[PDB]
Amino acid sequence: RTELLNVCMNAKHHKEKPGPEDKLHEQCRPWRKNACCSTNTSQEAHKDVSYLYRFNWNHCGEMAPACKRHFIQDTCLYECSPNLGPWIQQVDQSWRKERVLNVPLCKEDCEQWWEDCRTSYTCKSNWHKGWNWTSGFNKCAVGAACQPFHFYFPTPTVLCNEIWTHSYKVSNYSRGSGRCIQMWFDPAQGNPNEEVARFYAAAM
Ligand SMILES: *[C@@H]1O[C@H](CO)[C@@H](O)[C@H](O)[C@H]1NC(C)=O
Ligand SMILES: *[C@@H]1O[C@H](CO)[C@@H](O)[C@H](O)[C@H]1NC(C)=O
Ligand SMILES: *[C@@H]1O[C@H](CO)[C@@H](O)[C@H](O)[C@H]1NC(C)=O
Ligand SMILES: [Ca+2]
Repeated sequence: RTELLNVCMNAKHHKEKPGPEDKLHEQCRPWRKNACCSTNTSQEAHKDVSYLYRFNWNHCGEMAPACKRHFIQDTCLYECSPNLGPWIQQVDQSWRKERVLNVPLCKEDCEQWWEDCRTSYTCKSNWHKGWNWTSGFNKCAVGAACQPFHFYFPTPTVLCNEIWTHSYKVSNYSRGSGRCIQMWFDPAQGNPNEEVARFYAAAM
């Protein structure tokens, strides 16, 4: 555990520095200029490990567009943020890229994600493991009943903390405090997570 600021973990589980965003992640607009989902300077083998065109958000029927928007933000933060270094667990190489633990997600990001997913459906509370991937995309395992989102995630805390097995630990702090990570931002007005990484690098 060395470099914590402006750093990435790639799909081969080596640390790397960020760079200009790649074409696959074009919709991840906040990270266009400085991203861990970056172009490569060498002829590294091309294999997309992104969830953007891989994960089946509609495993229990149509996910409401408002819910999907949060999942896009979530995916973009995980795949592109160069400000998660303080939470990277380097011994764990079992995720598609970095394993992060207890990232202090801003209160608003979590509560509104939970609200906006009220009318969507899912079949499990931990989305990292346990899917049936034989069709190429993930489907619910046999016996895993589709239910309203709040059946499996009864509070915002349960959603944000459990969905990716403690990747997030929702904060009591809110946006603008410099003490929590937000899932999206306007880049022309500045990346607020840079300050947040600095704060926790000094504490962790
Ligand atoms: C660049 O290399 C990385 C690391 O292997 C890989 O994940 C990515 O798919 C490559 N980029 C392209 C252009 O596919
Ligand atoms: C996975 O899905 C396929 C059908 O696409 C099915 O044959 C198989 O039994 C499923 N396995 C589980 C564990 O649900
Ligand atoms: C959250 O809890 C921490 C630790 O107890 C405390 O320092 C801080 O004042 C709290 N922040 C808010 C916004 O409640
Ligand atoms: Ca960021």
